[PDB]
Amino acid sequence: EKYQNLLVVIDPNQDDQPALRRAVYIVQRNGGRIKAFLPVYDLSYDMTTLLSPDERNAMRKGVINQKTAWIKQQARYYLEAGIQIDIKVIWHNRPYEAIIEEVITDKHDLLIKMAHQHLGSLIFTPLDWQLLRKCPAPVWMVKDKEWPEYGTIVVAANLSNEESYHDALNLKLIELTNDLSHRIQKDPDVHLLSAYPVAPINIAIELPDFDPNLYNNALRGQHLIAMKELRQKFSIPEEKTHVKEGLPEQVIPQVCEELNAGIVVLGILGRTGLSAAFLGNTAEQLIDHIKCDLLAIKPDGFTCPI
Amino acid sequence: EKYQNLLVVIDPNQDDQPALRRAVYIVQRNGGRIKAFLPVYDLSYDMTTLLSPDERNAMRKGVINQKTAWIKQQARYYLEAGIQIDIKVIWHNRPYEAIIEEVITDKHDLLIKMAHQHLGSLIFTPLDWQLLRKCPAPVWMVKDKEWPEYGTIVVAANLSNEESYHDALNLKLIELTNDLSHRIQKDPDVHLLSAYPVAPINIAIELPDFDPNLYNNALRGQHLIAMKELRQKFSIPEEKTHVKEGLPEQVIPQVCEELNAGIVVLGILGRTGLSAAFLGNTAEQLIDHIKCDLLAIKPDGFTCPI
Repeated sequence: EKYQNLLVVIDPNQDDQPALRRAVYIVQRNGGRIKAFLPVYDLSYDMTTLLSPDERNAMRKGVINQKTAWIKQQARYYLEAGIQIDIKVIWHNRPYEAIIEEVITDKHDLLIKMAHQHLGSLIFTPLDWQLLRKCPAPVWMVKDKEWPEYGTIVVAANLSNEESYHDALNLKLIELTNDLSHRIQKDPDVHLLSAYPVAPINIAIELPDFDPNLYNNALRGQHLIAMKELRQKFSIPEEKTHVKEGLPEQVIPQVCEELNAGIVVLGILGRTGLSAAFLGNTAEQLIDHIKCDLLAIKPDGFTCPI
Repeated sequence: EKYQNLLVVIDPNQDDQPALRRAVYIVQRNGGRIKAFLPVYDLSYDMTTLLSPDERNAMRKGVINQKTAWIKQQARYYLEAGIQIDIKVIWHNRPYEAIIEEVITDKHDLLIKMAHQHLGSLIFTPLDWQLLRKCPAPVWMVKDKEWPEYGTIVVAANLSNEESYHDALNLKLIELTNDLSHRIQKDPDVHLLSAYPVAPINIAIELPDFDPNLYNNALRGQHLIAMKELRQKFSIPEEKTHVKEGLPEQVIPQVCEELNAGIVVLGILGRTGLSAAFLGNTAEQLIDHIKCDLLAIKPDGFTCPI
């Protein structure tokens, strides 16, 4: 029994809740329970001269009353169908903090939240970015569109960076993807994808014997060796592995489209030193251009700012 | 001579630079100079086992060479027209940090950066959000669309919050808006706008004598008094002042549209305690739904994280 304790971040701006729907879909197939969570507040609570503590608390309780009932209205059919949905509305003026505290305190297995897609790329709010960067648990951004028929599951591995922690994260991504996907789908179609950029020069004026093209070939070669190792460990067929040349923030979203991905699984770090800085920059631009669901996973030993 | 030292954040993803164009427009009318700034990097620099320091530095210099020339190509016509444009391309793997350091070190008067508009609302990248939150200087997000003919300039004042620092920021917003707008436009059309939300309850179960409607009337009354004070100090006609009921993150973008705004001027804080927390949340949602240019200004004594 894994992935039993799901957290759904309710979107207060519309009735329909694609994040709740996705969580229900998961629970129907894998069992468990769902916390439908929403941090709320009201300007009146900060009007401490104009209103008394009793008056402000009356308004606070009114908001919590109303929002709790509203969530139940949306969850009605799921509930009577017998899905366990615990509705939690709390008073808090900083939603990303409230949400992450909830993840940490109740040890939630997955955080699930909807993102709009009208560009074709997913629209991420400042709250979404905070969760992506800081939430220690896997974050599943669910696009508010139908899941593609025969949609694939694409894991984006980092096969370029030389630090040993990248390999550990890659393993964690695929282990989780294989496990979770088989709990949800009868026959998951899992692909592995890496991308490497080429040298930005043709020749080095200080280095007569250097050939930048050999660097390109070596980086590709490094990917090929690492990709084979991954596919064999996780029993993925060679034809479902893809090593692609180009900037990852362009290549990965494009190839996901070409592969008819329902979702891309990506590792994101908290650390910011050395190679992590450019990696984090690349990752944000990649995410910012994705056109399918995103499942973002942190390393074991991720230190949460909160 | 104010606003002479402009910083333009170049967008590396396309040739045309609406941020540079806007800066040129300003300089033609108000004088000064422009730094066309771009932090760049390359994966190869972090490949410290595969490549030697000399090989990595060859690639680094190649990138800086190429990007510097490319910016000059885009700036060509402005330059020969006699506009002072200093091109600065530097090696840095964390663009928001590089950019803010540049603002701090050279004491730039304004930071100008383009945002796309395909929703109708401006699209903000993670970099844009970092600059909006952390840059100490005013940040002008320039939408990549034509400036509306007879477009207005709308200042959004915070007339609800009770802390004294809000009034100071409101004054700073309008003083800057009046000054800058008259340096750029022959006859700027400046409007003032505030928005207040209503009580979320009809009656208080613990407080028989309380009437929440009186709170609504009082908050409106507070806005009316403060708005009159502002318009008289800054010689803005009453018909160009607007006190509107509703959630600011909905009302302000909507009214800007109704007023045919070319730009909205908004105060944003760094502090996060007490009333600042919900204020920052409201501000982010407001910005995230704006459909015209944004000029975001911080308080005097803003403490930059960097």
